[PDB]
Amino acid sequence: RFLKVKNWETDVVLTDTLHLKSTLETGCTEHICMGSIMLPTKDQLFPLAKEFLDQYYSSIKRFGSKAHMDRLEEVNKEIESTSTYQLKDTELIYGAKHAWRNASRCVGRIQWSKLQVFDARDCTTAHGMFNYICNHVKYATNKGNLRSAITIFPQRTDGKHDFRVWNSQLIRYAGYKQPDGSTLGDPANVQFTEICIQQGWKAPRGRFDVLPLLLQANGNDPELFQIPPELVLEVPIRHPKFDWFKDLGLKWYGLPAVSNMLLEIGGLEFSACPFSGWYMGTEIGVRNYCDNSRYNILEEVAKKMDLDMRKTSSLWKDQALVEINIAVLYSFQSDKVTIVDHHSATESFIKHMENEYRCRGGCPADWVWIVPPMSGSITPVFHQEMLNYRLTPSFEYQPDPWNTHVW
Amino acid sequence: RFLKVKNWETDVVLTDTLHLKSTLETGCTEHICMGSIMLPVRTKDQLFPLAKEFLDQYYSSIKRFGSKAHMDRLEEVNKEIESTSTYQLKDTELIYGAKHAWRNASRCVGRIQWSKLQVFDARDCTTAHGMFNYICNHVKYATNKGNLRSAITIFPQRTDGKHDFRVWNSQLIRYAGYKQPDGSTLGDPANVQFTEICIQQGWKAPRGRFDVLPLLLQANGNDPELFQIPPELVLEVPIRHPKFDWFKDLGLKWYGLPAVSNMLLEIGGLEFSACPFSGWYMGTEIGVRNYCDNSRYNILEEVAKKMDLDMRKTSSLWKDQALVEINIAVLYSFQSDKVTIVDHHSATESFIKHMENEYRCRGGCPADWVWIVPPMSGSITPVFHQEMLNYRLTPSFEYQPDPWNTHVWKG
Ligand code: HEM
Ligand code: HEM
Ligand SMILES: CNCCN(C)c1cncc(CCc2cc(C)cc(N)n2)c1
Ligand SMILES: CNCCN(C)c1cncc(CCc2cc(C)cc(N)n2)c1
Ligand SMILES: C[C@H](O)[C@H](O)[C@H]1CNc2nc(N)[nH]c(=O)c2N1
Ligand SMILES: C[C@H](O)[C@H](O)[C@H]1CNc2nc(N)[nH]c(=O)c2N1
Ligand SMILES: [Zn+2]
Repeated sequence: RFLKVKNWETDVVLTDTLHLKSTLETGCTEHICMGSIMLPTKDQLFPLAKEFLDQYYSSIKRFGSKAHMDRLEEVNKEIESTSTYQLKDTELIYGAKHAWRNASRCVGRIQWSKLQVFDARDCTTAHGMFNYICNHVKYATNKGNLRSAITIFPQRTDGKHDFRVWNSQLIRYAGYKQPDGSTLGDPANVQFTEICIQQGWKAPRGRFDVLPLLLQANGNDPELFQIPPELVLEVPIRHPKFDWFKDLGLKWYGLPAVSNMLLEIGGLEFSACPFSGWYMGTEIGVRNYCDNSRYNILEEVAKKMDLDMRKTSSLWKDQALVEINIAVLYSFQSDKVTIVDHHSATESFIKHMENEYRCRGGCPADWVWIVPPMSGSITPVFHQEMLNYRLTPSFEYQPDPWNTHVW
Repeated sequence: RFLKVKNWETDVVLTDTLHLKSTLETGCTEHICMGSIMLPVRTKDQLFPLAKEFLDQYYSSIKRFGSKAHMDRLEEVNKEIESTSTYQLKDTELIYGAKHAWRNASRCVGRIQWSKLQVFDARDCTTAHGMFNYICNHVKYATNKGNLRSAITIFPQRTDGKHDFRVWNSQLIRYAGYKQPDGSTLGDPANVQFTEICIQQGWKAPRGRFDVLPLLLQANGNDPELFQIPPELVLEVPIRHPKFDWFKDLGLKWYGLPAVSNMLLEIGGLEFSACPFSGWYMGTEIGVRNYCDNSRYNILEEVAKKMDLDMRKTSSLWKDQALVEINIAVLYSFQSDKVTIVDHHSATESFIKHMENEYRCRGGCPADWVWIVPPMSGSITPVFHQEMLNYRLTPSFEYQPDPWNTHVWKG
């Protein structure tokens, strides 16, 4: 019941007490581990509020204070009368930071306390949403010196008035099915692209077209907006040694900004809460560029390098992989757009993890997601035992709105 | 109950029913996943159901379930258990059992080969000298002049836990590690403790970087005894690189035969505490882990220096670049010397086919994603994108305590 995690590289052992505050289910049982599975009322509401407010007031060394009791009382009143309650600005900021802190699949959590929270709870229309998102994008981008941010739209009420950003990220490239049977652009975005066209977007049918935002306010029908092109910072990809690399015509956007997740704080649900940080190189170079079901460029790069692609054992894929990832990091650095390599990031996460165990009694971490998609065992996280469990406040997955939306 | 797994690269969905036969625990609960945790004397009471479960499976597998032969065998074992407190497996059951322990090994990417396993029955062995002989024969047969063959040698099962057969080595063939007074390590740091035990037991250490350890063999609960595997039986491969001529001068080699010797084989409730097994290497085991772990030979820097990579910032990915060249070298060297080896692309691709075949024919394939995914180039191998279900089936291979912590010394 008091769990130990061992680092097999360093022999360092940490004791986890924090997991006993866990609440949501893991998908696992004593008979079966689902660790590798990607997606495993007033009565209900007040204990959630209380649990949250208890931890909030503990964090400000005011547990059991009158102001603590007062707040608890006030919230209980409000839930009883109005069936929901409103978070204080302080509570909202605390909650959003802790959702990030609790994100077990995020390697970048050493940064968790430095998050800029934009309160967009006063937003009522999709136009309003668009303005808030432009401001987020511009703030977070900061001319390439990226700053973590989250913009938080009105909370769920009855479920029939949800705010939703239909896009999975604020910034992504379109994907088009060709008559050639092939796929043009990002294959991961074909369906959403269709919905944009369906909703009237005039697609330029290019390879790196920035998708428009599809914004839904107050449970109304979603509307289309185009992010001002001058606010979308992009990095052309070149290689420091290979002059030919630029001829691939590759580029990527600077701002990773997740927009389809649900923020839960104190039992309240924020269905529209886009958040952003900065990229770890492998996200672009390994996954976005080299996944078979993505831009899938390995072969083309390999050919340009004149590798023996006859036999897997020449490790031509591994060689091209490295070079592609070298180019990504080099291109971002050259353009002064913030980026972190997988060595630096995983090293930071180890130190964060030690800080968290020391100051919080633990740190929930999903090893399957934390270990980078290349060079796994030469990063310190590979040798680090981790315990995965769910703490709230939290970011959750939610269904794509087009399967949900009564038009 | 039905469980589905999805491959996120291909969208192929498989349905697992085999997990319904799962037995032992995972370490996980509804509240906590311990999927990345490395390490999560028996009464007649518990024994017969375990025997029975096993024999029902064996008899189903040979399409003789419910047969008189099946029924007589259950009867025979039941009686032998109530008479003698244990029972002996038929040779057929032992072989079936050993193959299935491998088949069930959720951490093994090489399981496409599971039905091809040479089983050496050493249950008649009584002494450490006898164990040495059996192990030499296993090594010679398995090595096969570089054309490696999978094999397992099975020594007598546990009785009261006071007469265990144990191979004290973690692998049949491994290199000594020596801690120096200046705190540096000569040879393989992983094997420092065991090397020290060998030396204390009388082993004369050459004290070089690649000294093959002696066997430390325990028969029938007696104190273990030292034996040197005949050098001519230990196949090794000098590591060179197809393009970089300086790579040979790193002075690296490795042995050809990976042979785990510290695990416990459970079959029908019986416990085989000494059951060394061997196959052939996947390149990354050597090129990534053995050579490049900071806690092992740790050669990344020396290699990267010689390639003259920019080592001033990790962002140059000098470690990644050197890592690849080393793994190219391992594969090159083994192939050149005609010693069996498989790259991580081939091995993971074969595993996916095996896994799918298993779902279709067996109703599932327990697999530990954390172990299955190779330690380099994870997501450009198909296993990375494959959801897996980890559970425990018997017969199985299990961890056991290192014998030096538990052995009662006779003296
Ligand atoms: C500031 C630098 C950051 C870095 C380097 C970073 C890094 C990463 C990486 C590599 C992943 C795996 C993503 C994937 O493979 O798709 C991830 C996931 C995640 N991150 Fe972070 N992140 C950062 C900031 C943030 C922020 C600001 C938040 C929230 C406020 C956040 C919350 C999450 C969540 C919830 C996931 C899981 C996503 C999912 O399950 O799909 N991250 N992060
Ligand atoms: C024939 C070629 C084989 C290949 C290429 C192969 C591949 C692998 C690899 C790469 C690992 C991970 C090792 C590590 O990271 O320490 C492993 C583990 C394992 N293998 Fe296989 N293997 C083979 C044969 C066998 C055989 C013959 C058996 C048993 C009869 C077996 C049973 C196991 C078990 C029980 C593990 C888990 C080891 C542990 O938990 O420490 N394998 N295998
Ligand atoms: C299963 N993933 C497919 C969709 N995808 C590529 C994706 C999913 N989930 C999250 C992200 C972005 C991850 C991320 C987020 C933030 C804030 C920073 C960062 N460096 N990466 C991307
Ligand atoms: C605890 N981890 C380090 C111990 N170690 C190096 C190790 C552990 N477990 C297994 C092996 C050898 C793995 C193996 C076994 C067999 C039969 C074939 C193969 N290719 N690899 C080595
Ligand atoms: C902590 C973590 O479980 C540990 O480093 C594991 C990860 N996956 C592994 N996978 C294999 N094949 N072999 C290993 O030793 C490990 N080590
Ligand atoms: C099946 C498996 O869970 C899936 O491929 C996971 C593996 N680990 C991952 N890790 C990260 N960071 N991101 C991912 O999308 C995935 N995909
Ligand atoms: Zn689990």
